[PDB]
Amino acid sequence: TIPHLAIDPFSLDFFDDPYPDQQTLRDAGPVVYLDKWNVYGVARYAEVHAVLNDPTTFCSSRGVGLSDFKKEKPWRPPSLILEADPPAHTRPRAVLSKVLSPATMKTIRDGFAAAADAKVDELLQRGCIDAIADLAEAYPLSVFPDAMGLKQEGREHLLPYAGLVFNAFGPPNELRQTAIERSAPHQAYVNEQCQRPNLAPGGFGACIHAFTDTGEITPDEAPLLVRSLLSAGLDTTVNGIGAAVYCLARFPGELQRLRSDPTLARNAFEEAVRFESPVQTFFRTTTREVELGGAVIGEGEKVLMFLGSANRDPRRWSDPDLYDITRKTSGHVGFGSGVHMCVGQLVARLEGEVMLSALARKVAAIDIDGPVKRRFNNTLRGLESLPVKLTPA
Ligand code: HEM
Ligand SMILES: CC(C)c1ccc(C(=O)O)cc1
Ligand SMILES: [Cl-]
Repeated sequence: TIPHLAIDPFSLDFFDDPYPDQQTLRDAGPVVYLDKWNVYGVARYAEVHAVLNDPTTFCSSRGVGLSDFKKEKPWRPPSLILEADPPAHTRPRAVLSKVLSPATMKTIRDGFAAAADAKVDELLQRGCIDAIADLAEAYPLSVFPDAMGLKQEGREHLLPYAGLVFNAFGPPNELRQTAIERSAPHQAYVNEQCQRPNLAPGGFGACIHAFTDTGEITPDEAPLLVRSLLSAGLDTTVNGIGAAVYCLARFPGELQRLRSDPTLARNAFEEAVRFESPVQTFFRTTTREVELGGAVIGEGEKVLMFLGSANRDPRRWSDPDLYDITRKTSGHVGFGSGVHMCVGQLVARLEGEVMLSALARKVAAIDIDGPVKRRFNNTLRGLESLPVKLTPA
């Protein structure tokens, strides 16, 4: 009853152009079986959303990568939030929610905005730039490590560690095994910075440690929660901002609408997250035999959710393949959905908003003027290089 497909969603062919294969996956049925990796797949919005919103049946504690923690050793100690189920999930989630709250956003907004304005001003002096290295990477590197309260030394390890984390959610292909074999220095750096004495007062890291006396988390849990922000908090935003700039470069009409109303910046970033979905795929593991879209899935089975596909499903979205900065984006799953829905989403949106605001007010045109190069990662979608010419407004 379940169709079997030979599509490898972790192949370079797929990463290069995933959209046709995603339609094939959606149109094959609500649930498919991927023979390449012996996992179930769901690529339609309705089933992805259903799976995300049933954490009892579709759990995270057995890993959200291909590997089943009940069968294999996790490459690093499990995340206390991403790779936990309720009730263990609930208090660490509450702490990170309070750390990355509205009040915190109010304390960092002016600084994030100033840095975004300054970066765009710098880039306009250069005119011809790489929108990845010089903007999508450079801007979050100029604000997030500082907001964490990291020392200056060693920050070159942050993006490699993130690449490793997102590759490690994948199957044991070359991308994954190469990342892990090179991992030791990046892990050593990240783990050390997670300790209380290495995190500057007033930062996100110190704030997590400060919550260790409320009864929500203990002191021994705090380093792993800092590790969650150092895993998830930088490379995601790099690919989100890169997505938005790439979208504005490819859809000049939308850049012109954004210029005419810079208060569209937050939605323009949100629509970039829907349209490119920086985080493409994640797994769950079934805790029982379950019926999903008329198909029966056995206990202890890995289920691959195609978030990018769900965000392009014409069953849910009108003109899904258009970038539309006045689209009603609510309901997209680019930040997940349900109890694990991105706890850093206010930081992500703040970065994206103030950068797109700066572009809207300072830039008249973004023209690609060189070869675009894609970055291949088992979980992350984005570019390696995006040469553009920026015309000042
Ligand atoms: C555009 C940028 C981002 C995207 C697309 C993104 C995407 C996601 C998604 C899809 C999930 C759900 C995972 C799941 O259901 O298993 C998630 C969770 C999470 N994200 Fe984000 N994220 C972004 C930025 C950030 C930032 C900036 C931070 C931290 C400062 C962050 C920290 C986390 C953490 C800690 C979780 C786990 C939450 C939980 O399990 O309850 N993310 N993110
Ligand atoms: C979903 C993605 C952004 C993510 C990656 C790692 C962690 C963690 O290490 O807890 C959390 C979320
Ligand atoms: Cl680690």
